[PDB]
Amino acid sequence: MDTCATLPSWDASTVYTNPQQVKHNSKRYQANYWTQNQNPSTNSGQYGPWLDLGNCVTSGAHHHHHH
Repeated sequence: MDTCATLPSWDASTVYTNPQQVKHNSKRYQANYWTQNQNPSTNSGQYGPWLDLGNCVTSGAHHHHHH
C-alpha cells in the first residue's frame, strides 16, 4: 500500500504552513509558507509558495539516524 496514499491533504480555503506534504491528483507537493494558489511550475523562481515534488515517496537512504 502506498506511502503517498497516507499523506495529509490540502484544503482549498486553508492557508498552508511550513513544509509538510499535501496531495492532489494522487501526487504530492510541499508548501514552504503561505500559498499563492498559483501553479508551482511557473513560480519555479523568485518566490517559492509551494514546491512541486518530483516524487511521492521520500528518498532512499536516511541521513537522520533515529536519535
